[PDB]
Amino acid sequence: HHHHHHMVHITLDRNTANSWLIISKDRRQVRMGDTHQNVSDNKERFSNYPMVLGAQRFSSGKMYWEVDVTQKEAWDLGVCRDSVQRKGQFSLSPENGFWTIWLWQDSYEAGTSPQTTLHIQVPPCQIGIFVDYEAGVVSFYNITDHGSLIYTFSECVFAGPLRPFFNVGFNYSGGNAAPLKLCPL
Ligand SMILES: CC(C)C(=O)Nc1cccc(C(N)=O)c1
Repeated sequence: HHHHHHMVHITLDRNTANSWLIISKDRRQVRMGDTHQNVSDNKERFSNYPMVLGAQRFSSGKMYWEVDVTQKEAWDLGVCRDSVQRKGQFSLSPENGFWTIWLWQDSYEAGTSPQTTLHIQVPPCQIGIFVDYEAGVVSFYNITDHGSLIYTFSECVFAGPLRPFFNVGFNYSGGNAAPLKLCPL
């Protein structure tokens, strides 16, 4: 792909984080802690899942960023509306304001309703995410496989400002402790 010149510097918003997440000083990495991280509760925090938002809000233009997923067993990545539900149980779908892909149990899937099987021959260590606000497009790229396309959501109805979206996943297995990292430009 040729989207690299739309690169944006994403940072994580501590206030939106599930209370078990540990965000690095530079706000560029996040991992699951083994306990509550001693923060107060607030209406922005995702309560049920290990999720956090980027601080940046997008309402126009073309944006690109990259995320490192090395050695993780489970994660979700993409964008979401600023006004997505934070509390309780919900599914990741465009109807609920999410445009995402994930890894779960050795398979990759796009967060459509119902979910769509992805076809990835080279398991990615870094994911590229491209948003074209005006066109209504969110695309995902396999940086480990020379930028090959993973999935395109088209005809997106964003219906609000967008934020970068992250889920580090649970670590019930002891094999999913590794962080998500925002990769340098
Ligand atoms: C920051 C203060 C003013 C607040 O709102 N707290 C709070 C904490 C947990 C749940 C809720 C809630 N869901 O009402 C509200």
